[PDB]
Amino acid sequence: KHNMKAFLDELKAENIKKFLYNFTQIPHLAGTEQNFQLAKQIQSQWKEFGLDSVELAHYDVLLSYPNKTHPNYISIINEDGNEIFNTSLFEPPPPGYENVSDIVPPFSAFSPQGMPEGDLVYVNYARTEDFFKLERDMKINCSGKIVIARYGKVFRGNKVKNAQLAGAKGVILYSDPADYFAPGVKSYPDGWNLPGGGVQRGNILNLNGAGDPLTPGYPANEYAYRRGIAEAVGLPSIPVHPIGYYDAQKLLEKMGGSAPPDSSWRGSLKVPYNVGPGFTGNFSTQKVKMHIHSTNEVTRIYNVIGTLRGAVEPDRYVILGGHRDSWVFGGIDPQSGAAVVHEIVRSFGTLKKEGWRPRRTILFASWDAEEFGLLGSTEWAEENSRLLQERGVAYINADSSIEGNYTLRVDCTPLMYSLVHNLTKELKSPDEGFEGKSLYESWTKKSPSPEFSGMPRISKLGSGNDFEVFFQRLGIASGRARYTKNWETNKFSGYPLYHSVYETYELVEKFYDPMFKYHLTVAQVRGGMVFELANSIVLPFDCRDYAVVLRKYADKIYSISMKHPQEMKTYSVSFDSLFSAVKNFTEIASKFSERLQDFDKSNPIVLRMMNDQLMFLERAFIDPLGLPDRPFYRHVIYAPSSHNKYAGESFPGIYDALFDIESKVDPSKAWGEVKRQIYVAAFTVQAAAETLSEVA
Amino acid sequence: KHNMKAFLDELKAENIKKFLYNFTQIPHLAGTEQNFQLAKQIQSQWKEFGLDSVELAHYDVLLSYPNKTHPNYISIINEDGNEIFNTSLFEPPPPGYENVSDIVPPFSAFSPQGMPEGDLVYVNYARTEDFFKLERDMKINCSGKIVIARYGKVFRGNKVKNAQLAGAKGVILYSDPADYFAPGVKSYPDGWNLPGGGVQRGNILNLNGAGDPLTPGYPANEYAYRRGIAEAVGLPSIPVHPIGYYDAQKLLEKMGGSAPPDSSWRGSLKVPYNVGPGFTGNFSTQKVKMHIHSTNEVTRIYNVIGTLRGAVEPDRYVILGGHRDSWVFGGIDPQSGAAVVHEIVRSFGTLKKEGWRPRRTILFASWDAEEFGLLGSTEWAEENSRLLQERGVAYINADSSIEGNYTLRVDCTPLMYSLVHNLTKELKSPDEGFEGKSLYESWTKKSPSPEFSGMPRISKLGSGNDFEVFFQRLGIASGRARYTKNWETNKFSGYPLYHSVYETYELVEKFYDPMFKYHLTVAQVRGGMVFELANSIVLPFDCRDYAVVLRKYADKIYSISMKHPQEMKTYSVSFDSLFSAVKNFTEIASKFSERLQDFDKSNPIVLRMMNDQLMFLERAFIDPLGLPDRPFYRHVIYAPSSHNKYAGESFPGIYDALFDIESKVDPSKAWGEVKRQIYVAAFTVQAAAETLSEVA
Ligand SMILES: *[C@@H]1O[C@H](CO)[C@@H](O[C@@H]2O[C@H](CO)[C@@H](O[C@@H]3O[C@H](CO[C@H]4O[C@H](CO)[C@@H](O)[C@H](O)[C@@H]4O)[C@@H](O)[C@H](O[C@H]4O[C@H](CO)[C@@H](O)[C@H](O)[C@@H]4O)[C@@H]3O)[C@H](O)[C@H]2NC(C)=O)[C@H](O)[C@H]1NC(C)=O
Ligand SMILES: *[C@@H]1O[C@H](CO)[C@@H](O[C@@H]2O[C@H](CO)[C@@H](O[C@@H]3O[C@H](CO[C@H]4O[C@H](CO)[C@@H](O)[C@H](O)[C@@H]4O)[C@@H](O)[C@H](O[C@H]4O[C@H](CO)[C@@H](O)[C@H](O)[C@@H]4O)[C@@H]3O)[C@H](O)[C@H]2NC(C)=O)[C@H](O)[C@H]1NC(C)=O
Ligand SMILES: *[C@@H]1O[C@H](CO)[C@@H](O[C@@H]2O[C@H](CO)[C@@H](O[C@@H]3O[C@H](CO)[C@@H](O)[C@H](O)[C@@H]3O)[C@H](O)[C@H]2NC(C)=O)[C@H](O)[C@H]1NC(C)=O
Ligand SMILES: *[C@@H]1O[C@H](CO)[C@@H](O[C@@H]2O[C@H](CO)[C@@H](O[C@@H]3O[C@H](CO)[C@@H](O)[C@H](O)[C@@H]3O)[C@H](O)[C@H]2NC(C)=O)[C@H](O)[C@H]1NC(C)=O
Ligand SMILES: *[C@@H]1O[C@H](CO[C@@H]2O[C@@H](C)[C@@H](O)[C@@H](O)[C@@H]2O)[C@@H](O[C@@H]2O[C@H](CO)[C@@H](O)[C@H](O)[C@H]2NC(C)=O)[C@H](O)[C@H]1NC(C)=O
Ligand SMILES: *[C@@H]1O[C@H](CO[C@@H]2O[C@@H](C)[C@@H](O)[C@@H](O)[C@@H]2O)[C@@H](O[C@@H]2O[C@H](CO)[C@@H](O)[C@H](O)[C@H]2NC(C)=O)[C@H](O)[C@H]1NC(C)=O
Ligand SMILES: *[C@@H]1O[C@H](CO)[C@@H](O[C@@H]2O[C@H](CO)[C@@H](O)[C@H](O)[C@H]2NC(C)=O)[C@H](O)[C@H]1NC(C)=O
Ligand SMILES: *[C@@H]1O[C@H](CO)[C@@H](O[C@@H]2O[C@H](CO)[C@@H](O)[C@H](O)[C@H]2NC(C)=O)[C@H](O)[C@H]1NC(C)=O
Ligand SMILES: *[C@@H]1O[C@H](CO)[C@@H](O)[C@H](O)[C@H]1NC(C)=O
Ligand SMILES: *[C@@H]1O[C@H](CO)[C@@H](O)[C@H](O)[C@H]1NC(C)=O
Ligand SMILES: *[C@@H]1O[C@H](CO)[C@@H](O)[C@H](O)[C@H]1NC(C)=O
Ligand SMILES: *[C@@H]1O[C@H](CO)[C@@H](O)[C@H](O)[C@H]1NC(C)=O
Ligand SMILES: *[C@@H]1O[C@H](CO)[C@@H](O)[C@H](O)[C@H]1NC(C)=O
Ligand SMILES: *[C@@H]1O[C@H](CO)[C@@H](O)[C@H](O)[C@H]1NC(C)=O
Ligand SMILES: [Ca+2]
Ligand SMILES: [Ca+2]
Ligand SMILES: [Cl-]
Ligand SMILES: [Cl-]
Ligand SMILES: [Zn+2]
Ligand SMILES: [Zn+2]
Ligand SMILES: [Zn+2]
Ligand SMILES: [Zn+2]
Repeated sequence: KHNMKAFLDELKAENIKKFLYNFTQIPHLAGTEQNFQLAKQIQSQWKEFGLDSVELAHYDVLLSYPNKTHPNYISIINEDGNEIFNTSLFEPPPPGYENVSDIVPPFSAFSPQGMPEGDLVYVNYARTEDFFKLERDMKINCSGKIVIARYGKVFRGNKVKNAQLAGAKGVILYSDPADYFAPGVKSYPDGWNLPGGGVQRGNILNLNGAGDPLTPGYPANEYAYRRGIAEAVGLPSIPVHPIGYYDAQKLLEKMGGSAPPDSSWRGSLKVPYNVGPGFTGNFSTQKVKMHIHSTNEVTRIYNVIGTLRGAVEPDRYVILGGHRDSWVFGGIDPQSGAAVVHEIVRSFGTLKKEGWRPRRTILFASWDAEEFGLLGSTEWAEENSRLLQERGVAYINADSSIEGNYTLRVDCTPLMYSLVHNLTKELKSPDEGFEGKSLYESWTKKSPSPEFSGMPRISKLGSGNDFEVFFQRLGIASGRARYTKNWETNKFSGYPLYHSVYETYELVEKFYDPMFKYHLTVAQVRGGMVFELANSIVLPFDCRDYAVVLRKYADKIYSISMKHPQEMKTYSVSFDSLFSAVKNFTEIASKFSERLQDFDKSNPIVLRMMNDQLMFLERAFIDPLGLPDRPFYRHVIYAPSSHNKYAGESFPGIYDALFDIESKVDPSKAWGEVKRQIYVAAFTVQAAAETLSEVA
Repeated sequence: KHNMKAFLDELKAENIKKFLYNFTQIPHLAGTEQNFQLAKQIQSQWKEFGLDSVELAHYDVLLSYPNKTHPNYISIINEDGNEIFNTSLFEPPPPGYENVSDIVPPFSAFSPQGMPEGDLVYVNYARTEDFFKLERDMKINCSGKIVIARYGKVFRGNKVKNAQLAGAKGVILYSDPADYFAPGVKSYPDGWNLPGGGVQRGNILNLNGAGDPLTPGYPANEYAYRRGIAEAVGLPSIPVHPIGYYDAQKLLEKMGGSAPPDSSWRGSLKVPYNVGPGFTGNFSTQKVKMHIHSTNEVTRIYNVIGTLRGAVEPDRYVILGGHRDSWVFGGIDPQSGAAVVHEIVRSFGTLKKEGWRPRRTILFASWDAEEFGLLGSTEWAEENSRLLQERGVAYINADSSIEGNYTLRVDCTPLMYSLVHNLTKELKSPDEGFEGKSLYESWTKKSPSPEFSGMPRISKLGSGNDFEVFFQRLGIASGRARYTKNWETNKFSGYPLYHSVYETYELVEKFYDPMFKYHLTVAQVRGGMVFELANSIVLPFDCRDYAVVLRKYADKIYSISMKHPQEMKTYSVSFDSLFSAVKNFTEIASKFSERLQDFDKSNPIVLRMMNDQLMFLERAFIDPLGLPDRPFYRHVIYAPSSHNKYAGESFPGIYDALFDIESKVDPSKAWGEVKRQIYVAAFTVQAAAETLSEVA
């Protein structure tokens, strides 16, 4: 039989391993020849594997690269102008790769050029609350200072925005061992820890969903009219550069001024973690000088788009997408994901060669330039937005398959919760001690839901990956799954070798998943989801799961507002409309679910009508006007946090209107905007509910 | 049989007449008790007629009314402050209505309050080009002057915007006999001409599609958070008041200053039509004083929404909508339309009682507050936008059935051209001399297409009626039809008694359509369109008709740009991408049409897929970012003219970027914006084309 079991059984750990090796021998930086060659290889193989069509979709987007003959570095300079200490020009390459060409040195993509010189201020993680502590409690002014911040906790782009708004004239990002060196584990190549010379690459844009900085709203095609650089979206205004902890220790060790305000500001290096500004007495006339010469250049990128046409509903699309471009070798990010997508395509193709087709069309994507701001996925979605919003059933992301080896991680829309629970009950656990038990059982034991006994944790989608356009701009049901580390010891900074040269095939094969069993499990989850979405007669979405979370989110936002009882009285701030909308949603969803299981099974129009109601439910949460000053974040329930792009925020319009409201000079205006956002949210919830009512 | 002929044959002239009489005995001003009572009557009758459900949908919107105890008027004052001439407080009521209560006196809805006093400047029709002539050629400065403008040629709201931007401190609008007195015809009640005491009411907003000024984007429901009056959309900043030509003659007769620049500035009164400013020597110390005391007030309005549920595709909506509110009796506007809708509902209901149902759901609407800015239709569409954009097949408007008695007028989307041609070939002409001939034949003879022999004129949709939200915001295929006057003698100002107290049942029955045969013909056109849209197995849209007009519009916009050949060279302004998109659209549409007639007839999914492609084609022309500074005009092909809301403009983004471009101080910036709009238009055309490609 051609059923899900046939699909899942065809997936092989050994194939995933072979593909990962194949994808990680040379760098595949976006916009480079080697990443174009890999695109062409993937296109050719997907055709061989049996897809109906496989095309490249190219765009010309703004990218950023160091200058090969004018390297980026940071100095400590003395009062004479002599550079007495210089940061490294490159990470020491790992064993057997010391002759590999075209390893991009560490840099912060999209940094402007400059050679600012000044006194350091240490700003912890450069979070909003870190800057509050500096400016409001400690009275330290970052204006005209070079800030040094440790990576971790939030997306690095947010750190840069925060530093820029504090008046910094440059930013130095570094990896502290407190956040990137797990105790008792050896540095690469002898274990999975970050060495002192290791450096995390990564873009520092604040795009808010825009895609290519020069073409917001429209694809960067061959006739596109581009913004000038001065009107581009999301570019930082001050130079930024990342360093390792050997070099950071040399910058931090001389710091003077105020002591750290408490132990949450101290990392693990043998330095005091003084805030500054500037150095202690003997070194007070020394300064820090950045030298950044990177350039921004419009560069061609290539997405591979494979189609497996549906037998019954070819105008309904289920999308499995993940990126191909990497900072260097991409051993985990993204090729551990891409290898999984490759094996999923191979398996689906094996069924297709035997005469099977899915009910709905499946689209497979290998995205480019994800590392430079989700550019390839977003430009393609901009080009195809009309097709996607009328025909898009679901988007399953497929970046890194592993960030640890402890248990499963799933982030998705509530519409997929039931699907994920049911699928994981039918999959085998790969975990030690759970032989013969389901993945649902091991996952639930290791990552219990904070709210329901006997259920696993599923998180909100944040951002920082290629699902963003699909979910928060277009309102297509989206999800992601991978293996992760223990949620208890999880400090929200990722794996130590993230975006480092040390992220290699050997890292994965030696230290993460030698048998490729966690990769296989992730392939079964991502592939099983795509299979069920593309083949189930009734779309596998449960609207009642949205009703439950909406009440939880309404309770949460009300509880934030209720810290200001006087103001709620003065300005007559009521959440009654939102709770009423949520109650209505709950009632209407329950009645829709009854019809979905009571409806005449033999009637395909009632079926297609009900499937369209399910499909367009996520879509109903889109507000075409967007969120305030973030026109491409249109989902009213979920947006990336304004303080941390990686984190999802619920009722973001209301949350941002309430945030730090006690510091606003015009409380009448501020609370008026809270009330406006309550109205928008209540209306949107009710409108969404009404899409599930009887249609006439 | 229950076919279209059964539906059309059930329609009766005598019923339309009875309904028109019933709807026009008392005023039905939006927000008044009498218009609520008529809503309830219509609801009750639509239920009796056989609709499945009939509900009122209410909203609380900003309306505007005169002050009953502090009347609006204009004076000529002398240097002592004595008011030596006053304009009328009311129109002399027509015979037999001199005791009717609650006739709203003439006023300009949404005028602010004020008592400005100054010198008059006569500005012709207050069009953009009239103000160019004054300011650029004649060097007359309107700053701080009261402007007097004749009604006609463009929407009065545009006149007010133009006067405000010229620095006027008030506007007086009047009806010149040149524009509202047809030679050889008697004044009401002895014919259909405007008497000297007659006055045209009407709003002077510039909403650009926003709906209720206080709640742009969201319905004005019971928990709506409203803008303050200072941030409301579209309100005029200077007082405005309308007068008749007896009173205008008294204001114009003393005008001095410059002579009119040519005969196109002279109306038909026995005055010189001097531009001013101010009066001739003997009267130079006299001034004009306005006294406006109208108030803006949030007021409840009521739409009636009737549903006839579809038998096969109940989740597909065909909407027949027209307004109910009137300025006074509404003898033509809107009740000649509403009477037709009422008879259409009755006919459909007669078929329903015999066991028939349409294939798709039909929605019938009686909109409120159309006269105050399309408020009722727009708030309802805002509430139901998610349902409408996923399920809306088409919108047929049904305001005034007659503006003359010469021939048919149709304005619609190109998608409906074929439908209209085919339907009118099957309907009888009601015209004298065409007994036994088709309506298509009489219409084609009297109103020939300017472009194709043997075809009739069909215009672009402009705005100024309730289709605006459906078409230019939401992208639902829309159309309108009525009887009109001769296109040759048509001076684009409407019928003389427009928005006057004299617009009565007797006007219609005595002078326009004594046998109600033109009303019956319009009922057959509007109803026949709704019938075909709601019942045809394949939606009756021909995408190839869009391809033809797109080429015509591309040719037109290119020819505007080519008046500036040097600048096109300097700034490398190419229309190649737009022409390429149009060519592609043409090719893809032709191939889609072949599939639509070659497709497996027995396959309902291929049918529903192809019907969805047809339905969503209009939708594909929507840009979610809107047009520049007009976020609710989202259709890229068609928007209301920035100079005249009544007129449709093609490729409006490009047109407005080119308009008066030679006067822009930064030509590089101006031509850059032309190129940006070309890119947007070419992309949108191509994207629309791609929705008609094979889906996978
Ligand atoms: C969750 O779902 C429920 C439905 O179960 C919605 O309930 C509606 O709530 C609104 C707001 O409370 C109600 O609004 C009231 O409508 C009254 C008239 O209702 C009749 O007529 C209308 C059409 O005109 C019909 O739709 C309806 O079925 C009734 O037959 C008005 O008279 C009320 O206004 C008066 O009171 C208010 C408040 O004191 C004053 O401000 C006004 O000035 C005026 O005096 C009021 O507008 C509506 O009737 C309810 N519909 C029902 C029960 O079907 C919830 O709104 C929904 N939640 C959300 C967030 O949408
Ligand atoms: C109307 O419909 C036609 C299709 O019939 C569209 O034609 C496309 O037009 C674009 C723009 O001219 C073509 O773009 C070119 O693509 C080349 C590569 O194409 C191959 O590979 C791609 C995927 O990467 C496939 O999609 C394609 O089938 C081909 O196999 C590029 O190499 C070209 O770039 C080079 O030349 C340009 C111009 O000199 C330079 O600026 C570049 O730097 C570079 O040197 C170019 O990008 C595209 O191939 C055409 N598709 C076809 C024929 O299928 C029209 O675009 C469409 N009109 C509109 C308005 O959309
Ligand atoms: C995940 O798995 C659960 C458990 O199997 C699925 O829920 C079950 O769905 C079936 C099929 O719709 C339900 O069966 C129905 O039972 C009613 C009587 O109660 C009957 O009238 C119908 O004809 C039908 O047989 C079953 O009740 C339901 N079980 C539950 C909720 O416990 C669930 O749908 C799956 N989720 C997906 C596919 O997303
Ligand atoms: C308006 O009326 C015209 C004329 O009747 C309609 O066009 C006609 O549509 C029919 C039905 O699709 C076409 O018939 C087809 O002919 C081809 C062979 O040429 C055959 O393969 C198909 O099976 C089918 O019989 C007919 O050609 C076509 N005539 C034309 C274009 O002259 C038109 O569709 C109507 N418009 C609407 C409903 O909007
Ligand atoms: C720190 O580096 C500076 C600059 O050196 C250049 O850039 C480096 C990153 C690397 O590419 C070097 O090979 C380049 O010379 C050194 O300062 C320079 O020293 C040279 C030789 O003494 C002198 O002629 C230059 O003028 C200096 N340039 C500047 C800008 O000061 C410096 O010696 C290095 N410091 C240490 C401690 O190694
Ligand atoms: C023009 O009207 C003014 C104002 O009259 C008032 O408003 C009118 C529209 C109407 O409602 C009148 O009944 C009101 O009295 C006249 O000027 C007033 O004249 C009265 C009586 O002589 C005097 O006491 C008031 O102070 C005047 N008010 C003002 C504002 O000047 C004026 O006489 C009328 N002119 C003509 C030619 O009829
Ligand atoms: C990755 O795998 C691909 C596919 O097997 C290899 O590319 C093939 O290489 C052979 C031998 O050079 C050629 O004859 C084929 O044409 C290639 N097939 C393609 C591109 O589809 C590639 O060499 C492998 N890369 C590494 C680093 O092992
Ligand atoms: C317009 O027609 C309606 C419907 O026939 C009339 O309203 C009815 O009036 C009778 C007699 O007063 C009542 O018994 C009915 O209840 C009414 N029916 C309704 C409201 O559905 C109304 O009188 C007519 N108006 C005019 C001006 O003739
Ligand atoms: C890179 O730096 C070199 C030499 O220091 C300079 O000549 C060149 O212009 C720079 N390249 C770019 C792309 O800016
Ligand atoms: C920070 O520093 C600059 C002066 O260099 C000043 O303009 C700014 O206002 C200071 N801010 C505070 C809060 O002291
Ligand atoms: C892989 O799993 C083992 C078993 O607990 C663990 O000791 C090892 O550290 C894990 N690897 C990573 C990279 O976490
Ligand atoms: C209308 O005018 C009267 C008397 O001239 C005044 O008392 C009243 O306030 C005004 N009404 C409104 C609604 O402004
Ligand atoms: C028109 O009048 C005012 C002075 O009352 C002046 O400010 C304005 O610039 C004048 N405009 C022109 C074009 O003369
Ligand atoms: C109605 O038609 C007749 C016939 O041409 C014409 O004389 C009369 O003026 C028409 N009525 C109107 C209002 O145009
Ligand atoms: Ca773009
Ligand atoms: Ca509104
Ligand atoms: Cl992922
Ligand atoms: Cl109309
Ligand atoms: Zn990645
Ligand atoms: Zn990454
Ligand atoms: Zn009207
Ligand atoms: Zn009107």
